[PDB]
Formats: sequence, C-alpha cells, structure tokens
Amino acid sequence: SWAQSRDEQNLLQQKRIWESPLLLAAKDNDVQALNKLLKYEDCKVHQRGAMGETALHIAALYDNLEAAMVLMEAAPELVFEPMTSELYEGQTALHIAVVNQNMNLVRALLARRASVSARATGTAFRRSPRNLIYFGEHPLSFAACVNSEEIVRLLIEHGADIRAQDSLGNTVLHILILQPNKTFACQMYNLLLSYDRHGDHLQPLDLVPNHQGLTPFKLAGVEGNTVMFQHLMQKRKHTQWTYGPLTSTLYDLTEIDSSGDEQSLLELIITTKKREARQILDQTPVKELVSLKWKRYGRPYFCMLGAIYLLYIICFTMCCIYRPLKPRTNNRTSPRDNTLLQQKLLQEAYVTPKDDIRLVGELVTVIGAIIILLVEVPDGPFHVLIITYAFMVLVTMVMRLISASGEVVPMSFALVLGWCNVMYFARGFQMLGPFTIMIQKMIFGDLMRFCWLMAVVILGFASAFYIIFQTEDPEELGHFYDYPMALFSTFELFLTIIDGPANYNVDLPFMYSITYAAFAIIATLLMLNLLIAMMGDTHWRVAHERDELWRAQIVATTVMLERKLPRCLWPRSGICGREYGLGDRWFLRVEDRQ
Amino acid sequence: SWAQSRDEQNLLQQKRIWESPLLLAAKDNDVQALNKLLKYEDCKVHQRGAMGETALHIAALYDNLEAAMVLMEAAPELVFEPMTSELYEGQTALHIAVVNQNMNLVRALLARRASVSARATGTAFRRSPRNLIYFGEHPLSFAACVNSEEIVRLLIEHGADIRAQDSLGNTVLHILILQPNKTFACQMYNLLLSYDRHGDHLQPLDLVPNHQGLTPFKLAGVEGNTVMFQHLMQKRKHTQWTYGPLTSTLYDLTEIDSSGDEQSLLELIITTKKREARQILDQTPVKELVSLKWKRYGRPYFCMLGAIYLLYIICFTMCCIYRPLKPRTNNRTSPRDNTLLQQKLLQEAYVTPKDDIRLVGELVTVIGAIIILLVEVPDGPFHVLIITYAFMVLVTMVMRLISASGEVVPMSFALVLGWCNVMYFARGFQMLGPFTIMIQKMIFGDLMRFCWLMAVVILGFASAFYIIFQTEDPEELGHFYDYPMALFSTFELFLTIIDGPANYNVDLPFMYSITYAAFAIIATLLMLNLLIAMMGDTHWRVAHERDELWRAQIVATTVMLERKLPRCLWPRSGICGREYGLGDRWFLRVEDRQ
Ligand SMILES: CCCCCCCC/C=C/CCCCCCCC(=O)O[C@@H](COC(=O)CCCCCCCCCCCCCCC)COP(=O)([O-])OCC[N+](C)(C)C
Ligand SMILES: CCCCCCCC/C=C/CCCCCCCC(=O)O[C@@H](COC(=O)CCCCCCCCCCCCCCC)COP(=O)([O-])OCC[N+](C)(C)C
Ligand SMILES: CCCCCCCC/C=C\CCCCCCCC(=O)O[C@@H](COC(=O)CCCCCCCCCCCCCCC)COP(=O)([O-])OCC[N+](C)(C)C
Ligand SMILES: CCCCCCCC/C=C\CCCCCCCC(=O)O[C@@H](COC(=O)CCCCCCCCCCCCCCC)COP(=O)([O-])OCC[N+](C)(C)C
Ligand SMILES: CCCCCCCC/C=C\CCCCCCCC(=O)O[C@@H](COC(=O)CCCCCCCCCCCCCCC)COP(=O)([O-])OCC[N+](C)(C)C
Ligand SMILES: CCCCCCCC/C=C\CCCCCCCC(=O)O[C@@H](COC(=O)CCCCCCCCCCCCCCC)COP(=O)([O-])OCC[N+](C)(C)C
Ligand SMILES: CCCCCCCC/C=C\CCCCCCCC(=O)O[C@@H](COC(=O)CCCCCCCCCCCCCCC)COP(=O)([O-])OCC[N+](C)(C)C
Ligand SMILES: CCCCCCCC/C=C\CCCCCCCC(=O)O[C@@H](COC(=O)CCCCCCCCCCCCCCC)COP(=O)([O-])OCC[N+](C)(C)C
Ligand SMILES: CCCCCCCC/C=C\CCCCCCCC(=O)O[C@@H](COC(=O)CCCCCCCCCCCCCCC)COP(=O)([O-])OCC[N+](C)(C)C
Ligand SMILES: CCCCCCCC/C=C\CCCCCCCC(=O)O[C@@H](COC(=O)CCCCCCCCCCCCCCC)COP(=O)([O-])OCC[N+](C)(C)C
Ligand SMILES: CC(C)CCC[C@@H](C)[C@H]1CC[C@H]2[C@@H]3CC=C4C[C@@H](OC(=O)CCC(=O)O)CC[C@]4(C)[C@H]3CC[C@]12C
Ligand SMILES: CC(C)CCC[C@@H](C)[C@H]1CC[C@H]2[C@@H]3CC=C4C[C@@H](OC(=O)CCC(=O)O)CC[C@]4(C)[C@H]3CC[C@]12C
Ligand SMILES: CC(C)CCC[C@@H](C)[C@H]1CC[C@H]2[C@@H]3CC=C4C[C@@H](OC(=O)CCC(=O)O)CC[C@]4(C)[C@H]3CC[C@]12C
Ligand SMILES: [Ca+2]
Repeated sequence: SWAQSRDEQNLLQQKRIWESPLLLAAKDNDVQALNKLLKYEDCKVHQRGAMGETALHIAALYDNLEAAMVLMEAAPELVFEPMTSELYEGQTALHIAVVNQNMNLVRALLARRASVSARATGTAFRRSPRNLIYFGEHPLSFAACVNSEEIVRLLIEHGADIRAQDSLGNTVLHILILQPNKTFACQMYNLLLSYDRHGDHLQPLDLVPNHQGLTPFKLAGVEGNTVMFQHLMQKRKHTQWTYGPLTSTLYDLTEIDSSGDEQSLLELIITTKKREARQILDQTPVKELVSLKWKRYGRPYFCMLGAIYLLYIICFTMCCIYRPLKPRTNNRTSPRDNTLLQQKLLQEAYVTPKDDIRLVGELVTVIGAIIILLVEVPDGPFHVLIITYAFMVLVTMVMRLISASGEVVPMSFALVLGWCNVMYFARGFQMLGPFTIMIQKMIFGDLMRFCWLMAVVILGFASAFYIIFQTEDPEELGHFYDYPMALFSTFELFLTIIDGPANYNVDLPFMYSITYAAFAIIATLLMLNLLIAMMGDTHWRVAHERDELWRAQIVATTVMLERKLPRCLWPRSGICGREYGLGDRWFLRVEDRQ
Repeated sequence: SWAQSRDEQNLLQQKRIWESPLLLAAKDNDVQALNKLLKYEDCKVHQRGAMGETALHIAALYDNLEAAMVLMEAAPELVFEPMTSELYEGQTALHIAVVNQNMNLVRALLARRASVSARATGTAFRRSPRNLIYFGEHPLSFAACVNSEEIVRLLIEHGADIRAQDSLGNTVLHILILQPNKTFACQMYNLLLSYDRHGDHLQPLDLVPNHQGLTPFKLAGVEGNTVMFQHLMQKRKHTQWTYGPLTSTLYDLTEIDSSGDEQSLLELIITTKKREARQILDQTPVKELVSLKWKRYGRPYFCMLGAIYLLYIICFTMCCIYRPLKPRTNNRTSPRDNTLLQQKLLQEAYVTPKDDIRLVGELVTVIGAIIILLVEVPDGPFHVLIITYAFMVLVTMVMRLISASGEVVPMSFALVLGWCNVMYFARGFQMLGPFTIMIQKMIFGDLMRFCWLMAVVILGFASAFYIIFQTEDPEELGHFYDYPMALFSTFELFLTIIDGPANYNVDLPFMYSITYAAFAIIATLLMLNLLIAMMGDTHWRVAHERDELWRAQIVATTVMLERKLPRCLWPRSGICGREYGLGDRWFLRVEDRQ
C-alpha cells in the first residue's frame, strides 16, 4: 500500500521532467537550451515538479554541474527553496550535492549562501524499515554518513552546528553509530571530536542523550555495534603500569554499571530485541564485570533462593499427598464408575492431630503463594509459570473454604507447575544452564510448528478408526468406543506409548488391518522420526553456542536479583576512586598478559 | 578476596607516587625537578612506597633512563634495596630493568655492582594460578624467560650462577620448559648449555632434579611440552647407519623406561591431570616402547588374567543359582504375599552330595574375594568395582554363617558387579577398548548432568498422577496405588518401557487424559530425545579420538601389570648395552624410511 503509492510518485516525477523543457534541459547536460529557455519572458522558473522539486534540484540530482551554474545566475533565489512534498519535505539542493559528493557544486551553493542548518524533515529520511538510508536531517549529517571528509571540513567552516539534533534527538555522533559501514564510521567519529572546541555549553558531545536517554556509548551497545563499542571504550581505560609482558589496565564502569535507578548498559542489552546486542557481553570490561557479580554476590543468593524453593515445594507436595479423603457416601451409578473415595467437608477435615500438622503445612503454602503475588505481579517464560502456580494454590484455597468438588484439577496443575519451576534454578550451573534453552526452542520452535501436521494425521485416522469399530463390541477392543477416546488412543498409538489394538479371539473388521498398517507407516515410522530429527538439529545449534547462551542467563538473573533484593546486601562492584585520588567513579582493574 | 586485596594495593601505589614529588618526577621523565629536589636537605631519599618501592624502582619500572641515572649519582645505595612488601618481596631494580629489557640501564646497575644473585621471593612470582607469569627468582631466570639473549650473555659474565634453584627447586632449565612460547625456549635452552663449562660439581645441568625429583627431560613430558620433548630427545638418539633411504637410529630409554622402583616417564604421564601430557605417548621412542611391552609381555598376561576371571564369575554364578531354598514354613499374611520359598538354615543347608559340590564352589569364590582384598586394597573406576564386589561376597559369607534373612540383596549386587567387571578386560582388544570410555563419559557426563532435570519432571507428574487416582479403585489401574510405586511407574513411563495405563471398561478420571497427554509430550518425546542426542555427541567425540584413547589404556594397564606381577616373569625392554660396548644402558633400535 505504502510502496505502491511511492512507486507511482517516482514515475510521476520522470513524466513531469520529460514534459517540461526547462527540467528536461537540466536532467540532460543541455546548456544550449537553458540559454534559450531562460531568455524568454517569465520562463516559468518557479514551476513545481511532482516531488516538490525545482529546476536546480534536478541539475543537482543528476550531477549536472554546467546546467546547475547557469540556473544560479539566472535565478539566484532557487538556492533557498526546499522540496514541498510529503516524502521529501525540507530537502534543499545543498543536501543533494552533499549526498552525491559533487565537490565543485557544494562550493558554488555556499558561495550563494545556502543555509547549512536546513532540516530534511520528509518521510524518506526517517529511521524506518521503509527507508534504505538514515542519514539524519542536516547537511553535516549527510556528509558524515557518505564518508566525505572534505565536505565535512568545508561546511563546518561555513557554520554548521555540530551539536544539532533531529526529530529522534540524535546528534551527528548517534547517526554514525547507526551506519552499516562500521569501519569508516570510526575514522569519522574522531574527526567530529577534533571539533567541539567551543565553550562546551552543556556536557561534551559524546555525552549528549537523544530522546530515549542514550548517549553514543550506550547506543553502540544497544544496537550491537561492536566495532564502535571497542573504539569508544578506549577513552575509558587507563593503563597503570607495564611490567614486561604484563599490563594493569583500569576501566571506568560509569555507564556500564548501574549508578542509581537509571538504566545501565547491562539492563538495556537484556531488554532489547537485537541478537547483535548480546555480542557486547564478550567485551573486556563487560566480560569481567559479569563474572564478578556472579561469583561473589550472585551465585550465593541464587543457590539460597533455590533451596528455599525446594523446601517450599516439598511442603506443598506433602499437603497434597495427605489431603482429606473419606469413603464414598453414594452408591455406584454404572459399572463404569470406578471412584470409591471422596473428599471431606471443611468441618470434618481438621479433627485430629495429624490434621493440625497439615494445617501448618497448608498455611505455609498459602503464605508463599501470596509473597509470589507481591514480588512478581505488581511489576520470560518462568515469569508466567510462577504466577500461574501462585493462582492455582489460591484457586484451591477457595475450594477448600467454600466446599467444592474437584480440587484435584487445581492441584494437578499446581504440582507439575510447582515442580517444573525448579528448572529455573538450573542456570546457576554452567553444565545445566542451556538445557532449558533446548527445551524452550524445541517446544516453541519445533513442536508448535509441526503439531499442525500431526493434528491433521491424528484427526484423519481417529475418525477412520472410530467408524471401523462403530458396529463392533467394545468389550473386546474398546480403544475407540466413543469419539474423544478414539482421539486419545490415536495420539498414543502415534507416539508408540500403548500397544496396537488386537484381540486374536474375534474377527476384527477388514478395514482395520489396512488402515492400521497405513497408520503405523506414516505416523510411527515417518512423521515421528521427522520430529526427532528436527529436534536433533535444535539440540546441535544450542549446544554449539553453549557458553554465550549461559552468560546471557547470568546477566538477566543478576539484573533481576539486584532490583528486587534491598541495596544493603548488594555491594557495588569495583573500587571507589575517592580515597585513591581518581574521582567519584568506580573502577575495575584488569591485569592481562600479551 | 585475594584479588580484591591485590587491586587495592595497585591503586594505593599510584596514589603514593602521585603524592610524593620525588616519585612523581621519576614516573615522568622529569630530570628538571630531580635536580631541584635532590639539592634540598635530606630530601626523603629513602622514603618508602605502597609496594615497598623506592624512587629508583619507579624510574626502572616506567623505562625512564634519564631519571634513573640522576638518582644513582645522588644516592648510590638505592641499587642495593629490595622491595619490602609481601607481594613483591626481594625484587630489586636489577630485576625490573631485566624484565623491561632496558639494555642501557642494566649496564648502569652492573657498573654500580648490583647483585645478580638476589632472590625475588614475593608472592607475585610464585608458580600459581593467581599469577600470569612465572619467571623464577634470579635475574638470569628473568632474562631467559623474556627471550633476551644479550642480557643473559651480559650477566653470566658478571657472575650469575647458572645452577641456581628457587623455592620449588627449579633451575633455569626447568623454568624455560614452563614458558608459554615454546619455540623461543628451544633456542634459549641451547644457549644455557653452551655455558656450564665449569668443573661440573654435581651431575650436569640437564640432570639436576627439582624438589619433586623431575629432571628437565621428565618435566617436559609431565607438563605436556611436546616441542621441548623432541628437542631434548635428540641428545639421546644415536644414528648407526644410513643405507640409502634407511636409517637405523638407536634410542636411549634411560629416563623413559623404569629402572628400579623410581617413577619413570610412563608412570608420570598416566598419574597426572594434564590432558596435554598424553601427547607424549605418540612420540618416536615412546610409541615404539609401548607396542613392545604390549605385544610381547602385556597382551599374553592380560588375556590370561581375563580368562581366569571368567572362570571365577561362572563359578560364583552357579553357586548363586543353586543356593539352598526350602518351602515356606509360615502361612500367607495378606493376599499381596507372593513369596512361597525360603532360604535354609546353616545346619540343613549342607546335607547331600550336591551340597558338597556347591561347598567347593563356594570356597573358591570366598578365597578369590580375599585375594582381591590383598592385591588391591593394601595399596580408576574399575578399582572401586572390584573392591565393592569383594565386599559383597564377604557380606554374604557372614550372612550364611550367622543365619540372616536377606542374602538376595548382597548377592544381587555381587552378580551385576562381578559380571560387569568383565568390561575391564575389553581394553585388550583395540576394537572394544574405547567402548568403555563411551559408557563412562555418558554416565558421568551426560546422565549425571541431566538426571537433575528428569527428577524434577518425574516428581512433578508422579505426584499429579498419584492424587488423580487417589480416590479410585486400584484393582483396575493399580499403577499409582501408593507413592513409591507412583514414582517407579512414572520413571518407567518416561523411558517408555511399560505401556501407558488404560482400562477402557471403567471411566478414568478427567484429569488423567490431560495430564498423561502433557506427560507423554514433555517426557517421552522431548526430554527423552534430548538425552539420546546428548549421548550421540559423546559417542562422536570419543570415536573420533579412538586410537589415542586406546593407547592410554594400554600404558595404564602395562604399568599396573608390571608393578604387581613379580619381576622374574617381566623382562626388561630393549637390548642391554654391556656386551655390545655401549655402556650399562638399555637401547631401543628403530629403523625407519624417509
Ligand atoms: C534442600 C533439599 C531437601 C532434600 C530432601 C529433604 C526432605 C525430603 C523428605 C521429607 C519428609 C519425608 C516424608 C516421610 C513421611 C512421614 C512424615 C510424617 O510423619 O507425616 C505425618 C503427617 O505429615 C503431614 O501431614 C505433612 C503435611 C505438612 C508437612 C510440613 C509441615 C511443617 C512445615 C513448616 C516448614 C516447611 C519448610 C519451610 C519452607 C521454607 C504422618 O504421615 P505417616 O502416616 O507417618 O506416613 C506413613 C504412610 N504409610 C504408612 C502408608 C507408609
Ligand atoms: C572361558 C569361558 C568358558 C565358556 C563356558 C564354559 C562353562 C559354562 C557352563 C558351565 C556348566 C553349565 C551348568 C549346567 C548344569 C548342570 C551342572 C550340575 O551338574 O549341577 C549340579 C550341582 O552343581 C552345583 O551345585 C554347582 C555349584 C558349584 C559349581 C562349581 C564347582 C567346582 C568349582 C571348582 C573350579 C571352578 C573354576 C576355577 C576358578 C578359576 C546339579 O545340577 P542339576 O540338578 O543337574 O541341574 C538341572 C536343573 N533342572 C533340572 C531344573 C534343569
Ligand atoms: C532442574 C533443576 C536442576 C538443579 C536444581 C537446583 C535447585 C536447588 C538449587 C540449589 C540448592 C543448593 C546448591 C546445590 C549445590 C551446593 C553448592 C554448589 O556447589 O553450588 C554452587 C556453589 O554454591 C556456593 O556458593 C557454595 C558456598 C555457600 C554459599 C551459599 C550456598 C547455598 C547452599 C544452601 C544454603 C541455603 C540456606 C537455606 C537452607 C535450606 C556451584 O555453582 P557453579 O560454580 O556455578 O557450578 C558450575 C560448575 N558445574 C556445573 C560444572 C558444577
Ligand atoms: C494453564 C496451564 C499452563 C499455563 C502456563 C503455560 C503456558 C505456556 C508457557 C509460557 C508462555 C508465555 C511465553 C511465550 C513462549 C516463550 C517462547 C518465546 O519467547 O517466543 C516464542 C513465541 O511464543 C509463542 O509461540 C506463543 C505461545 C503459543 C502457545 C501458548 C499456550 C500453549 C501452552 C504450551 C504447552 C507446551 C506443550 C508441551 C506439553 C503440553 C518463539 O519461540 P522461541 O523460544 O523464542 O525460539 C525458538 C524458535 N527457533 C527454534 C526457531 C529458534
Ligand atoms: C492443534 C490442536 C488440535 C487437536 C485435535 C483434537 C482437538 C479436539 C479437542 C476436544 C474435542 C472433544 C471435546 C470433549 C466433549 C465431547 C464432544 C465431542 O467432541 O464428541 C462428541 C461427538 O461430536 C463430534 O464428533 C465432534 C467432533 C467433530 C469432528 C472434529 C472436528 C474438530 C477439530 C477441528 C480442528 C481443526 C484444526 C487442526 C488442523 C489445522 C461425542 O462423541 P460420541 O460420544 O461418540 O457421540 C457420537 C453420537 N453417536 C453415538 C450417535 C454416534
Ligand atoms: C495396505 C497398506 C497400504 C495401504 C494403501 C492403501 C491401498 C488399499 C488397497 C486395497 C483396499 C480395498 C479393499 C477391497 C474391499 C474388499 C471387501 C471386504 O470386505 O473384504 C473381503 C475380503 O477381501 C480381501 O480379503 C481382499 C484381499 C486383498 C485386500 C487388499 C490388500 C492390499 C495389498 C497392499 C500391497 C502393498 C501396497 C502398499 C505398499 C507400501 C471380506 O473379507 P472378510 O474376512 O469377510 O472381512 C470382513 C469382516 N467384517 C465384516 C467384520 C468387516
Ligand atoms: C565386555 C568384555 C568383552 C571381551 C571379553 C573379555 C573377557 C575374556 C578375556 C580373555 C579371554 C581369552 C582371550 C579371548 C580371545 C582369544 C585370543 C585372542 O585372540 O586375543 C588376543 C590375542 O591373545 C593372545 O595372545 C593369544 C596367544 C595365547 C596367549 C594367552 C591367551 C589366553 C587364552 C586362554 C589361556 C588362559 C589360561 C587359563 C585357562 C582358561 C588378541 O588381542 P588383539 O590382537 O589386541 O585384538 C585386536 C584385534 N581385534 C579387536 C580386531 C580382534
Ligand atoms: C554400591 C554399588 C555401586 C558401587 C560402585 C559404583 C560407584 C560409581 C563407580 C565409580 C565412582 C568413582 C569414580 C568417579 C567417576 C569416574 C569418572 C571420572 O573420573 O571423573 C568424573 C567425575 O566423577 C564424578 O562425577 C563423581 C561421581 C558422582 C556419583 C558417584 C556415585 C553414583 C553411582 C553411579 C551410578 C551409575 C548410574 C547408572 C545406573 C544406576 C567426570 O566424568 P569423566 O568420565 O571424567 O568425563 C566425562 C565428562 N565429559 C563428558 C564432559 C567429557
Ligand atoms: C536425582 C535423585 C532424585 C530422585 C527422585 C526421587 C527420589 C525419591 C527416593 C526415594 C523416596 C521413597 C523412599 C521409600 C520409603 C517411602 C517413604 C516415601 O517417600 O513416601 C511416603 C509418603 O511420604 C512422602 O510423600 C515423601 C515424598 C515427599 C516429596 C518428595 C521429596 C523428596 C525429593 C526431593 C529431592 C529434590 C532433588 C531433585 C531436584 C533437584 C509413603 O507413601 P504412601 O504409602 O503413599 O503414604 C501416604 C499416606 N496416605 C495414605 C495418607 C496418603
Ligand atoms: C491437553 C494437552 C495439553 C495440556 C496443556 C494444559 C491445558 C489445560 C486445558 C484445560 C484443562 C481445564 C479442565 C476444565 C475443568 C473441567 C471439569 C471436569 O471435571 O470435566 C467435565 C467435562 O469437561 C470437559 O470435558 C471440557 C472439555 C475439554 C476441555 C479441555 C480440553 C483441552 C484442549 C487442548 C487443545 C490443545 C492445546 C495444547 C496444544 C499442544 C466433567 O467431565 P466428566 O466426564 O464427568 O469427568 C469427570 C470424571 N471424574 C469425576 C472421575 C473426575
Ligand atoms: C512462607 C515462606 C517460608 C515461603 C517461602 C516462599 C519462597 C519459596 C518464595 C517467595 C518469593 C519467591 C521468589 C519470588 C520471585 C522470583 C523471581 C522469579 O524470576 C523469574 O520469574 C525470572 C525468570 C525469567 O524471566 O526467565 C523466579 C522465582 C523467584 C526467585 C521466587 C522463588 C521462590 C520464592 C523465594
Ligand atoms: C581361588 C582362585 C582360583 C580364584 C582366582 C581369583 C582371580 C579370578 C582374581 C584374583 C586376583 C584378581 C585380580 C586382582 C586385581 C586386579 C587389578 C584390577 O585393576 C584395576 O582395578 C585397574 C582398573 C582401572 O584403574 O581402570 C583389575 C582386576 C584384577 C586384574 C583382578 C582380576 C581377577 C583376579 C586374577
Ligand atoms: C543391582 C543393581 C542395583 C546394581 C547397580 C549397578 C551399577 C551401579 C553398575 C553396573 C554397571 C556399572 C558400570 C559398568 C561400566 C562402567 C564403565 C567404566 O569405564 C571406565 O572406567 C573406562 C575407563 C578407561 O578405560 O579409561 C566406569 C564404570 C562404569 C560406568 C560402571 C559404573 C557402575 C555400574 C553402572
Ligand atoms: Ca507394550
């Protein structure tokens, strides 16, 4: 929709050029006709195009130097004209000569005092998936992103503010981080810091945030720019001594580690969707900072919560084992009625000393399910499972108070969710950590992507198996006696967890042997070993990147564990530079051998 | 703890430099202030730093030649001063100029007669995981390890004993083996043997042991230094003739093979924790020595003990098959009482001729279990299993004497441990050898690393399955009738070795179909095929390094088999050089084609 609208405008531009003799003589290098056209009376010099363009934009756009000069002595006021469309709003001819790097034509427009502070506020210039370039809004931003060091030196001299911000708030240093050629942005970043030699009317230029509060150093980490991260990090390290093949380097940790309640660089890499951003975790101030947080104050407090959680689930288990049950009051309805016990009423539930021991163990599992809904809910997948466990304990709390039949259904969800959250505390162990990443990527990327092909095969054969045995007696082969049991039996024959139905004392239907032989080939052989082969490649991919997926679990745990525990038992990392003559900062010393 | 203490001392050094005008003028190249400071009265020349350092240490540490010379004519007695801390104790300025390779400043301190036998006995110089360098203690050791051939020639002339030993006992040749740049240590090893041209007041320098009794040749094998092993081996080989493309080389085998009761090089590579040390087993005197020990005297005596052990386990088996049993004296307690035989008392056990044949077969399995506890216990995993077997035979010996019920529990351990020690004698066969390395690395590296995630899933669903069927009659579906049977049934449904519970003649509970369908997906599909895919990569890794893992089993067997058999049936390997005019040594001839 948006692309089809944009394509009809770029074809409409080439029509309006082709119709106008003025614009066609500018597109071509036709200085002959531009003489003869401009000597006519009134000439339609200020005629508009499809993009809002003028004649002097066209000569700048097609790199026609000789046609662009003749239009400037004819009409000198075309230099001050922006494009007036919606898709190129504000773009002047000084932007177009800067992008095309027409070095001779930039000096011409600066001699005609073209404004170097004109903002290209269109929609082909926004940072968006619709646009292939994001060059900013000012001519200094366009020249820096095309790697034109001569034009950047040229129009800073003519007075381009280097501290200018576009709509997103990005300065010229934020935009250089977002460019795809990362090597040339490192040479260009240094050239723009050789300037800013002014009065420094705020904090210096590499410390100015955009509208999301990111300085250029944090934006190089959030976006995943590892080349511009290491280049910007060398302003922060500080070599103490060099003793042969040894170097004691002292890193800064001011924007990397959490100062107060602001979001630090470790909190922003975890809370972003770029897979490239998790390459910053392997960098030389950040790799040593996570190991200090984890080995000292993270792994003690994570194996302490993990052992308080085991004693909570064993206490919840034994008060589901010893739940109150009484013999059945009624008589059996049908011969298919197997239930012979029944749960007690609330009055008769607690009338013995062993019921008072259970009442203590039941108050603990209620209090612990309220504390989960005060730590977690007023704020990944184990967020949802610890909340869902906490509801199921309070759903079966209500059913004990108002005496309601069917407490086994909230308890059975609470047993298998309460026990399978012990898998959360497996990221404290390096050899057990990414096992839960394999269980995640097999469920939400292999099973939830191939169950749609199994539910087709199960519904096809369970309906065939049901009507084959629909005339038969279920007291011999009762696998398919009604339709929900034929679906459950066919799901079990698929996974080969119950044996195939056979009697050998009666004559089975003729279509049974043919249908079950076709079933056991497409279901048990072929489509069950597709899934085992799909999950075998998911295992291989995760176990290959095994140690970098564990370190992203350690960062996310330490960030979680610090913002919820009180500050008095979480010391700040590093050495404080007050009483060593280094400032107010917090340094991390790294000694290395080369 | 130790690292946080070390970091606060290296920041305290940079503060005390920055405070003192004397030390700050030495850190910088400030010969101006050092003139004006030293001309003041008393100057605090002997002022101490945070590391125990003086002013002349600082100028040596920051490579300031012009500042270090002015401090020597001012105070000439600063040359004889060690650092006085705990982390740099004994280090002089002559060590610091040697490490930094300040060639002009070393000749200055030797002109000021700095002692070349001063020991850097700190804690930043010990061989330790805390330190990134191990350079020794003397200036000759520091210069040799930084590959400075000019300083080593310089201070041997000024009288550095080349035969000096640090606290670990290492000479200058032991320290060169421990260095990470192995190629430059080979050039440096030869230069220090061009010296030792003295009276040779003990055995020569490449034969001097440290405090663990290792010469440099054995230390290059224990540490895994294969480059310095082949370089030191060429002093031992001896070419006899060269007949075209043929070479009869004669190797020495004095330190490689076991002379007496001392530990040889093959006994030290097996008994070390370096994985690098097992690369020495593929070297040209050592690869041919293991094949001679195994093909001649190892494989006969290992297939002879392996056939005496089969006749021992068949004899132990048939006296467990024919154990004394009598009909049950009591009557059945409950309908769940299935036992209808009972073991005899000791009086009535041996009263027939077939009991006298068994008594012979039972005395053999008692004697053979005592001999195991006289060969093995007065001294890897099959150490423990042959000892555990030997206890279980003597536990069930006691229970036969004092008549005690329950001999089936010591026997059942003794049957499966006695038979699975036949897998020990599978390293005598090259195609069966590393199969037991795959069984080891799957148990103690895959199962004991993923059973913690299965015991979470089994405890979650066995508790759910138990309370679903807790109101139901167990005479139809009795898989989960009490809680230890619900755990054993859920472990069996996990591994898919019993069929899923179904009746089809009664109505099962509603939560059963939902819980078992969720169980059969996460347990039988997903987490059972994780483990099969994890063990599939353990197979692939071991079968790749298949032949070098078999040769480390052959070395460890031959070492074991030689120190336990008497010497009269184990001939020494090689040809003795007495009656061929070669010494007292034992040579191994290798003929090769190039
Ligand atoms: C770190 C990892 C730990 C490792 C494992 C360590 C522990 C693992 C194992 C642990 C125990 C093993 C159980 C054995 C069964 C006998 C017990 C018993 O006497 O039960 C009695 C009732 O008991 C109840 O009713 C239980 C209900 C409440 C339990 C908790 C109360 C205190 C909670 C406050 C603090 C909670 C924690 C605080 C939370 C932070 C009666 O039972 P019985 O009739 O005698 O049973 C025989 C049945 N049979 C005859 C058929 C055979
Ligand atoms: C290298 C690999 C070898 C390959 C395989 C070769 C061997 C493999 C096979 C071997 C034999 C197979 C057995 C067949 C059964 C008949 C035997 C018999 O007569 O038993 C009798 C009792 O016998 C006993 O009580 C046995 C107890 C002691 C056995 C050892 C005694 C001498 C040990 C000293 C030296 C030990 C060695 C020294 C140690 C260094 C009675 O038995 P039965 O009542 O007639 O049984 C019929 C039962 N049925 C009727 C229900 C069916
Ligand atoms: C699917 C679920 C699977 C996992 C289930 C987990 C659930 C239970 C969770 C955790 C249960 C308890 C921990 C288990 C292991 C014991 C200690 C240990 O070695 O762990 C860690 C050290 O931990 C330490 O720091 C030891 C020093 C004591 C500090 C406090 C420890 C708390 C122990 C109880 C005091 C509590 C006080 C309240 C009283 C109850 C070692 O971790 P690592 O170095 O990173 O290992 C990586 C290397 N590896 C993998 C190769 C080995
Ligand atoms: C009421 C009782 C239960 C209540 C709580 C339980 C509710 C569920 C718990 C947690 C769910 C909430 C977290 C979202 C999923 C996490 C994964 C994710 O981050 O993104 C995922 C999108 O996610 C989805 O696909 C949406 C989920 C659809 C089904 C949800 C309900 C079905 C229950 C499910 C029953 C499990 C079936 C087994 C047994 C029946 C994308 O996948 P990925 O992981 O990011 O990458 C893998 C892709 N790769 C392979 C290409 C690399
Ligand atoms: C991925 C998830 C899918 C899982 C698959 C299964 C999910 C199903 C989940 C639950 C279904 C069971 C609910 C329990 C209540 C019982 C009512 C009932 O259904 O059966 C009733 C019958 O009526 C029917 O036959 C209804 C089924 C019609 C065909 C199924 C199409 C729906 C699937 C389309 C989805 C397509 C999307 C998938 C492909 C893209 C009762 O059966 P009866 O007792 O035998 O009565 C017969 C009367 N007679 C005796 C006269 C003969
Ligand atoms: C097969 C697996 C693949 C499936 C593919 C689909 C192809 C489908 C092909 C054919 C299906 C067409 C069925 C024909 C109708 C017959 C009518 C009838 O009732 O039977 C009669 C006998 O009839 C016979 O016994 C015929 C014997 C051959 C049947 C087809 C064998 C398929 C060979 C495949 C070779 C390999 C090909 C594949 C290679 C990979 C009556 O017998 P009855 O004893 O009285 O039983 C009635 C009992 N009842 C009354 C209770 C109901
Ligand atoms: C899980 C356990 C599995 C294994 C079961 C082990 C338990 C039984 C163990 C061993 C039982 C007996 C040996 C079995 C094989 C026979 C000989 C042989 O070929 O082996 C070896 C030669 O062995 C020789 O040296 C033969 C020359 C006679 C010397 C003494 C042999 C002892 C035989 C009885 C006299 C004793 C007197 C006491 C009275 C009984 C060949 O070894 P290889 O060349 O290195 O193999 C590599 C090639 N391959 C793998 C491709 C083949
Ligand atoms: C009472 C009856 C039995 C009595 C004796 C039996 C006791 C046990 C016998 C021998 C044990 C003594 C040797 C230790 C294990 C050898 C492995 C080793 O050297 O290093 C291991 C550390 O070792 C461990 O992990 C410690 C073992 C913990 C559990 C021990 C008892 C459990 C029984 C066990 C029950 C087995 C369960 C199956 C069926 C039940 C490291 O593993 P690795 O091999 O060096 O390399 C593989 C890792 N890789 C893959 C990353 C490369
Ligand atoms: C990897 C190794 C772990 C293996 C997993 C399995 C290990 C288990 C091994 C052995 C257990 C069985 C021992 C035999 C003696 C019987 C006593 C008994 O347990 O049941 C008794 C009940 O009491 C209970 O319910 C206790 C169980 C509570 C929860 C389990 C916590 C232990 C696991 C925590 C460790 C977490 C570490 C793992 C995760 C990090 C008797 O049962 P009953 O007859 O039905 O009585 C009910 C009375 N009623 C009739 C009134 C209702
Ligand atoms: C399912 C597998 C995954 C599990 C995930 C967890 C999700 C859990 C979702 C739901 C669980 C919540 C249960 C609701 C409570 C009902 C109360 C009741 O007792 O039943 C009533 C009927 O009620 C019905 O039959 C409802 C119809 C089916 C609903 C659930 C189908 C799940 C569809 C999933 C589609 C694919 C989704 C997944 C795709 C991969 C009474 O019936 P009854 O005959 O009288 O029986 C009582 C007999 N008793 C008295 C002996 C006890
Ligand atoms: C009455 C008393 C004795 C009961 C004790 C209660 C504890 C067993 C509970 C109370 C608070 C719980 C914690 C509350 C919140 C969290 C955060 C939660 O983190 C996540 O969900 C992050 C997972 C992810 O995003 O991947 C993990 C469980 C944990 C530590 C809980 C572990 C179990 C705790 C310690
Ligand atoms: C009464 C008589 C006829 C019985 C004969 C007894 C033999 C069957 C026993 C006695 C001594 C036993 C040996 C004693 C000790 C050892 C060393 C033991 O070596 C290890 O445990 C090393 C394994 C490892 O470290 O990996 C292997 C079994 C073996 C050869 C035993 C094999 C079986 C032997 C020969
Ligand atoms: C009656 C029941 C309860 C007894 C339980 C039996 C297990 C405790 C035993 C039987 C089989 C044994 C295994 C048989 C073979 C091996 C391979 C073995 O591998 C090696 O040592 C190879 C080393 C090398 O050659 O370099 C290590 C012991 C292990 C895992 C054993 C460990 C203990 C096991 C599992
Ligand atoms: Ca079966």
